[PDB]
Amino acid sequence: FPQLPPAPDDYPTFPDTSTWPVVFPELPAAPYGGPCRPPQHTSKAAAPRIPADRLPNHVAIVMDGNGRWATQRGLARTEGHKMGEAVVIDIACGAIELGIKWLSLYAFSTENWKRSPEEVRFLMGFNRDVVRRRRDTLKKLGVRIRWVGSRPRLWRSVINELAVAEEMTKSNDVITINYCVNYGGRTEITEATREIAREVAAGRLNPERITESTIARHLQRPDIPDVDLFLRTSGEQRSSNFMLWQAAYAEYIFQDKLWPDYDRRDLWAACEEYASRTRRFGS
Amino acid sequence: PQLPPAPDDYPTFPDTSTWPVVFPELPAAPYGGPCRPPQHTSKAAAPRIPADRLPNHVAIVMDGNGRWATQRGLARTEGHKMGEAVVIDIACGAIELGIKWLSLYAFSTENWKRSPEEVRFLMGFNRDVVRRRRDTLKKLGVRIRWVGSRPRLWRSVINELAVAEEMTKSNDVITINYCVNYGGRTEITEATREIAREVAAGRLNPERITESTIARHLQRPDIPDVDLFLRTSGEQRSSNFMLWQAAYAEYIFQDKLWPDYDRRDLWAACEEYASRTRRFGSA
Ligand SMILES: C=C(C)CCOP(=O)(O)OP(=O)(O)O
Ligand SMILES: [Cl-]
Repeated sequence: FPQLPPAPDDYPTFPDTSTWPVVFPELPAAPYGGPCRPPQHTSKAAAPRIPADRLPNHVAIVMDGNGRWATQRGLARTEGHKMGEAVVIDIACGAIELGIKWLSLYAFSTENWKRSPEEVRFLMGFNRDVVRRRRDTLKKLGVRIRWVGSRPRLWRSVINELAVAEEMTKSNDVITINYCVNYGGRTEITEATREIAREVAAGRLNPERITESTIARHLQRPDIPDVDLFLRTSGEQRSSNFMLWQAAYAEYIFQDKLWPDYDRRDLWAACEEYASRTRRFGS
Repeated sequence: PQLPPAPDDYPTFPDTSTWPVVFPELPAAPYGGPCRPPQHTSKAAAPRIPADRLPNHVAIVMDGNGRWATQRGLARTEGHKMGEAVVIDIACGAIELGIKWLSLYAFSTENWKRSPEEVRFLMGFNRDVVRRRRDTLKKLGVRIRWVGSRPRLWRSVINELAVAEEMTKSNDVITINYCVNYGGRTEITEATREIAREVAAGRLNPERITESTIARHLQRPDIPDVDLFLRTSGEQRSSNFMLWQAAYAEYIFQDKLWPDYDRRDLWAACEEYASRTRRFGSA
């Protein structure tokens, strides 16, 4: 009954946004290893008690509003993105405290190449750096993290940092984070169709035996479960090609606040709302 | 691009004092062809929304029929009976507003999980509705056709729609995708299968499959992207509807139950759409 209890009062907190990048606190040693308890929120709030059967198994988040948050303050959009890093880690910590098993984060879409070259170059380098900067912490929290996305145009440096993070965390099981970079739902489905086509060309698949499960089995990360709860910040109400196959049956909750203002309490509030609702027939 | 407001003398719809709802006889157009649709009972006129802010394609999940009836001490089938006039009313309103494409979720692949008594009713009802209404739909310049999956669907339903399709194939006021036994994943799977057969026959190189290849092999490849995705009853799910096509759609979730719905609600949803900013990855 799956939440971590309220942390010890003196347990380290996160995030302190008075420095950039944010300092992830040193955590107390654990007597016999295993994953470390994540730092509690600055507010010292505790995760709501929700039965495991009523939790969303898989939460997907479109982390929207970074640039707007910056423009609103008369700053360059890339400054908003910088604040979003601490929020990603805060949300990871809060997902663990709540007992969420799967988290997918929309870091960069196949359509975001439409943004300015300066912004694209920044996001590519930033995602590379964030992964290197945070994967040791993620590992110690028992996070299993890996890349989900498409190869063309994506900086090899980003793929490489996530590949190391993936190898480092492949045996972890507290939570899995799908770090989606150069991700597009239609493209991922297209890539599965291509893999299916190759299998058929090789004679290893009869076209007449292709089902929905065949597609699922040939997606890039076939272990990703259906999305239960699809969250988006900034007041936008669209899925924007995120987890397209996997979120076919997801419930959507749209939260108005901008990603840099978001925190784990906001994740919990959406999960509570999801959990509280009478589950309708056929769901 | 709206029709100008109808004269106060022009016939109205729906008149719910009998069942099924009788569609009124209309006067003749100026040389031309399609009849001007009957105005709403309230005689309300469509809002003036410019072409560049209007949705080209609206998708509607018609939800809440059964709960409407339950609420009133009525068998669920009575709610479906009341929703039938609402479909026509929304068709009339779509034409008034200038919507070019309308997709309606008449029956999902998940709906096989309902009671056999309800499934048998819904099959026979859709059969009869298409038969009863296609002549009117033709006169209004509606191009209507079936979108969906063949296995399990009653042959009579497919046939009535095939007849409606042939009768209205040269109409161009509005296109209605009447989606029966439809599932987004299933539709994509069916495309993948078509592609797999071509690969098996030596006619397609797997390495040449692109997103466009999938689009070209969907059942109805002419259906454009969904701009506005609407669902009634307050439920915030796409439920596998127009899955490929709605990847970048705007979502509007309205609380109204479908038998209570009318064209003014469609227009209100379109006004909300008209001042949302779409980015498609940009900015
Ligand atoms: C996590 C975010 C917000 C980046 C995804 O951009 P999108 O392409 O998915 O979003 P829109 O352009 O439709 O606003
Ligand atoms: Cl329940």
